Amino acid sequence: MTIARDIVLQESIGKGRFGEVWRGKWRGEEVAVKIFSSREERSWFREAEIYQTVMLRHENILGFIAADNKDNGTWTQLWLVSDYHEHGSLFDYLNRYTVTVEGMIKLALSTASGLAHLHMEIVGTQGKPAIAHRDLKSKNILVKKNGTCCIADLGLAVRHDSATDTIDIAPNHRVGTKRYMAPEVLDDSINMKHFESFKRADIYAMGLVFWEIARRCSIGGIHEDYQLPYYDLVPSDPSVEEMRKVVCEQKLRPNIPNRWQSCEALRVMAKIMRECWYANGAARLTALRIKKTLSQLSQQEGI
Repeated sequence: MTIARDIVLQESIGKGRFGEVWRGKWRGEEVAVKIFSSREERSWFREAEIYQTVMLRHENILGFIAADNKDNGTWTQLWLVSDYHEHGSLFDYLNRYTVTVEGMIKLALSTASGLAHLHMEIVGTQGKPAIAHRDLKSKNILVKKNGTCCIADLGLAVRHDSATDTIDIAPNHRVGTKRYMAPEVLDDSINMKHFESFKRADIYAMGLVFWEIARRCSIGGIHEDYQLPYYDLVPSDPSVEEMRKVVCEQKLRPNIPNRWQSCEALRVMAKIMRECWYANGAARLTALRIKKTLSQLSQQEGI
């Protein structure tokens, strides 16, 4: 099996909420290593616990390898090892490149497939609880070499037991990225005693990610430049109050350009976005419904 002792760190590649991400080499293979200090044990353990959930593995969820410790002789580092994806985040990918219609659908479908897998409860002996992400954003999705996505940063996730109707942790309010917070999270009206609330807040965030991808879809050399959702309405590093005034009070959502109505795939994406963006979480599409719509679209396009 893969163990920390056999891994050599090569390059710093990112900073998580807590813990730094490194590219490393293990038995002639590149891996990603997230490193936490001893004082970040609760965060490291929670992430190891989520990643070790029964039946979690899916092509659109970051592939977990091992939770380990490494003692350098002075202090102990807590490690989480996972698959390495050279392209980095969907945010990085979208800033660097434009995508074709086929490219856009692959990114959106793979994101929705990963989310539907997290959200779905799988019954049976090797059963999987339903899981809500709570920090979905383009900076937390990684892009693979084949042009498909995988959801990363599962540290803030919440897991549900449907039989006893319980959540595995006592969740704190407004934990994620402010820019991507659902309206009910921004105005703290979210009912955190009902698990469906967390899945519905993830859907809103996915609609924002879909908008980021669609902007980069190039047809006849025509596309928009890269932007974060609400780039036109809030400052860089927005506060909860700044987001709340825009999303809850003024009821604004990222702008849907005119050029998206001319393309069938762009019309389907724009419709999904609007149906992720209702203020009431119960009115939103489910990740399963979105996966089904994008699967039919990919089939008709011959992707």
